[PDB]
Order: sequence, then structure tokens, then C-alpha cells
Amino acid sequence: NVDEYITQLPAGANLALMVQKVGASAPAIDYHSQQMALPASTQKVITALAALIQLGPDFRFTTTLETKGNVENGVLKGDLVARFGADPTLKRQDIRNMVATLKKSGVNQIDGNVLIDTSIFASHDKAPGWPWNDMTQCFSAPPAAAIVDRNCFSVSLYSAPKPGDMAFIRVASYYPVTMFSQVRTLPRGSAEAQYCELDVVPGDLNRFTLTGCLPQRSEPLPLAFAVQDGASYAGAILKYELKQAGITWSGTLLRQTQVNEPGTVVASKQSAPLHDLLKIMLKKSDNMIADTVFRMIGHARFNVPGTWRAGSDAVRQILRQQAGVDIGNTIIADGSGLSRHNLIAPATMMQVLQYIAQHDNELNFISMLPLAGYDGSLQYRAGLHQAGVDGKVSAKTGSLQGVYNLAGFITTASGQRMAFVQYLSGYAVEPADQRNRRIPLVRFESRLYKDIYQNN
Ligand SMILES: *C(=O)[C@@H](NC(=O)Cc1ccccc1)[C@@H]1N[C@@H](C(=O)O)C(C)(C)S1
Repeated sequence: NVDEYITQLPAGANLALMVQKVGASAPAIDYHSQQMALPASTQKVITALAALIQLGPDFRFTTTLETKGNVENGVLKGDLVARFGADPTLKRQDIRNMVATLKKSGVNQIDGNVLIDTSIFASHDKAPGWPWNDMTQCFSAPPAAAIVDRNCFSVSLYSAPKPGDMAFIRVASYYPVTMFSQVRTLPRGSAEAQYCELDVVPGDLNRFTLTGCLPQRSEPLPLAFAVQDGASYAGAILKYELKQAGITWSGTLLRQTQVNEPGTVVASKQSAPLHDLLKIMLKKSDNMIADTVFRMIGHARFNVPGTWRAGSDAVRQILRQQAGVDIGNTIIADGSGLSRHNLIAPATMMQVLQYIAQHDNELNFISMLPLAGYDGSLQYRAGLHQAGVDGKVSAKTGSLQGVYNLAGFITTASGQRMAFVQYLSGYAVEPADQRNRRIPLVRFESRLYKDIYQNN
């Protein structure tokens, strides 16, 4: 009763839907299944499959400290290279530990430069089609080769006691960022409060200026922002940890972007295995893991510094050549599904899902998807709960402004496992219905998935 369920949805919402028994060649439900749509975070299903095929479940991201030169009486005569590898889980502590290892190895002083090497990747750290306005948000932090603590930092914004005075910013001292406030404090119930925005404006070298207005508040406003220049940020963290460990140097911090032969590895950190990281990625919809993996796929397949284009080409090739899926006119722009350039039909995603199901004993893939009513993004999915399908749906969600997708597997009343793709976009509610905007979605899903479960 798809057309009927559609009437639950806001005016003019666009659904493309396909439901098909695992291993079958004809769908049970086909509603605009050939139509292209924005996949949002369901793109991560493709990223995970191509990643397992190209890199394997035991791949680890790695970061090293390398020396180029001889060490004479504790002095490195040459450069220290910190070679980053797009590990999305690297932490400040890891940098601190690698420096401790460097110190313990006998290096007290560097007669030379400190190089922040990001040559594993090239070109922009932002995928084509990502909205500019989200670039300062942590969910869209540029997934650079140099990541520390997810390239996200937090700040506290305090209103001035005196209306009219500048709001002021508190930030922890260890974050190598530079904050400026041009934020005017407003009285509690100002009319100027209506159209005066509070904005963040990023500058070079991880400078951020806050502008606009802030109404007086009793508690400081917590804000979190994305680092725009990972290389500089990681360099500053490295500089701080070197100084704390008493290692001095004569040169400066420089970027090394061109491919080069590695020095001797004196310290290293490897991530958890790729299967573990893909699990986090699929359970929680981790954009940063998805996108670091995506550019790593292209680097590994083509032996070139990883770029968005190389990743797109690689994923297409892997799907066709290793999984037997020709994605045709599909557009793959990134790994996370954030890009509004991504475009794929349910019927194409269905081929991917059918491949995964067929090879699931090899891939151990379906166990990584959120299980409705249990974990990940589906722990609390109201539509699926009310449908009676908790514990019976393993599926990847995808959500952007106006896009509410699901893609995965359902075990039905008969025990038949079915793959399904729900691509719902163009979803918008009347301006006076905003913080209720999700009830039509919930009503739609409750009915749809009960139907699928009960009738198959
Ligand atoms: C993929 O769809 C991702 N979407 C976004 O990051 C956009 C977004 C949405 C809401 C708040 C902030 C940013 C991830 N997938 C969705 C999803 O699976 O529904 C999440 C909300 C889990 S983020």
C-alpha cells in the first residue's frame, strides 16, 4: 500500500523503493526503483564493501616518526619526519607516545627541520558537492591526512554582563587554534535578536572569528568546530609534545606534500583493524572513517596520492570487477554520502546489497549494520519499533536536510530474508511544523515495514 503510505508524508516528498528476496532476480516491491536519488549515508554501504575488497579486514592506518640523518651524541643531524596516514582515530596521546619513543631512542635535539608529511593524499581535503556552510561543523570536518582527536575542538562562548559589550570565548590552552570574538551581547528579549546571526568565520592557520549577536544567557554556550588546516594543527601538537619532552630543534615546521622515500621508522602507531573501524562507521555513521577510507581506497588501487577522483574511480572499478556490479550512470563523489553530488538508484544499491548477502559468510558484513531496537543508528528507530520489526532489520540509515533513507535487510514473518532500499528525499514540512517534522516519517515507516514483515 505504498501510494497510501505516501499520503502520510509531507506534500511532494519523493520516494524510490525496492524490496527483493535475498538471491532472487525479481523484486516483491518496486516503486520508482530505477529512479536516481541522493543516497546520503547509505553510501557508506558501498564504501565498506569496496574497502573490504581493496584493503581487507586487517588493514590498519599508520602514522610514523622517521629520521633522515645520523644521530651524534643525541643530536639528529637531519630532519624529523612525522608521516601522517589519514588515521581517523589518532589522538594527542598517540603523538605524545611517539615523541616519548623518539626521546627514549636517544634523540634529544634535531639539527634540521620538523616535517609534517601528508603525501599519502593530494588535492583538497573536502569532497566535491559538500555545502560550504557545514565545513566548520565537526560532522563535516575535512578528513585530511593529518587528523588528531578527529580535527574537532570545543569552545565556550560567554555573554557579556553588560549588554552591548563583546561576548568572550574560553578555549582549552592545548588546542592550537586562535579564537577572536566580534560578538555583540544583546539584552534578553531583543528585537535585533530576530535577524542578527551568530556566525563562525574560519581563517588561515586555524584562526576562527565569531561574529554577530548573542542574547544574554546565564550559562556559556558550548560550541564545537572543525579544524580546517589539519597539517598545521597536527604540527602544532607535535611541536608542543616535542618541547614538553625536552627535544629542541634548530629548523622550522614545514609541510611535506610530495611523495618521498621513508626514513628509518623510530616510532609508529597503527589503528585498530579495518573491519573494526568499518563496524564503528556502519553502526554510528562515522563520516570521518568513511571518508578517510574512501581516499585510501584510491591510493591503494592506483598507487598515487589519494584524491576524491581516484577514490571514485577505484570504487566504481572494484564494484564492477570484484563484485560484478556495473553502477552505470551512478555518481560516487565521496565515502560518507555527505555530498549532494552522489546519485544512485535503489536498483543499483540493490545489486550491492544482494552481493553482500551472497558473500556475507566471507565478509561478516551484516553484523556491522545497526540492528533495529539494539544498536547503532537504529537502536531507537520509532517507525521500525512500531512496525514490530526490532531484531529483524539490519540496515544503514542516511539523513540530510530533506533526505531520510534506509538500506539493508529484513527478516520477515515467514523467515524470508529480503534486501530493501528506501530512498526518500524532497521531504519538507510547513515552516510552522518544524520540531515535529519527523512524525510523518515515523508514520510512513511504521506502516511500510509492518506491511513488508507481515506479508512476506
Ligand atoms: C549520513 O547520512 C550522515 N549525515 C550527516 O552527517 C548529515 C547530518 C544529519 C543530521 C545532523 C548533522 C548532520 C550521518 N548519517 C545520519 C543517519 O544515519 O541518519 C546521522 C544522523 C546518523 S549522521
